Amino acid sequence: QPVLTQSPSVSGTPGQKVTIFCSGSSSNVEDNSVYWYQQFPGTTPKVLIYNDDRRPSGVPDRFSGSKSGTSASLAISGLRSEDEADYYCLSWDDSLNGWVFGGGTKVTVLD
Amino acid sequence: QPVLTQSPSVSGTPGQKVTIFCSGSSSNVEDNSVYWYQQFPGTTPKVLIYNDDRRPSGVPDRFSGSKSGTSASLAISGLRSEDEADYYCLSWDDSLNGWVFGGGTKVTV
Ligand SMILES: CN1/C(=C/C=C/c2cc[n+](CCCS(=O)(=O)O)c3ccccc23)C(C)(C)c2ccccc21
Repeated sequence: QPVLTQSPSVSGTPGQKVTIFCSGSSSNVEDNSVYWYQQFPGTTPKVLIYNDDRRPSGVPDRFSGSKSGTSASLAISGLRSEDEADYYCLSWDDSLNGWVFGGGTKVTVLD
Repeated sequence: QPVLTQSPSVSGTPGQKVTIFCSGSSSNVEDNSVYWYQQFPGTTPKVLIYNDDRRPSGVPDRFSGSKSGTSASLAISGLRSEDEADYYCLSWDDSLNGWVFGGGTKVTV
């Protein structure tokens, strides 16, 4: 099982602001840099957020990240159809001494 | 076992320029971004290199990374007892559809 907890699936319509969550513990999320990535089926992930809240140049400005204690979050401010994908969080874990991951949150853009 | 190949260890003495190697395949190292991190004992890892050869701000120009074909390397110019950590490469792998890692190169000064 993934050591970090993400809700498996979220829906929304274009334009809606949706935030997804990544819950960990004192020995991971709380403690350590959190990274988020976006994965479409069959292709290489795109890093959306590194070091908790930093957005690479080239990632659309509607994506932002932050960390509140044992919980990290990724906000998508104005969902687009092209945002339908699987979103993962990860960080180092002090107690397992290696990388830990959420199980991914699949975002569906409806209408 | 780690999918990328690294020397399990590499001893050295202050002053000299060491090089850590990381070999993989066309579906990982060649076709994907390589990252390097450094892990001191009981300390959170620091990324020294992203996208093959770029340094995060706050990382001494004295680490450099690069790659050719299916292998990557991190050159540590001008050692220090401070640089005594375990150094790791990683990248996405298209064939496994997942992340792959080197086994780490424990540097000794
Ligand atoms: C540790 N780690 C990872 C780190 C990724 C780090 C960074 C990814 C992208 N940028 C680019 C932003 C600058 S720019 O490109 O906008 O100029 C960075 C910049 C500075 C430091 C780190 C990064 C990934 C790869 C997430 C990963 C995956 C699996 C396990 C571990 C693991």
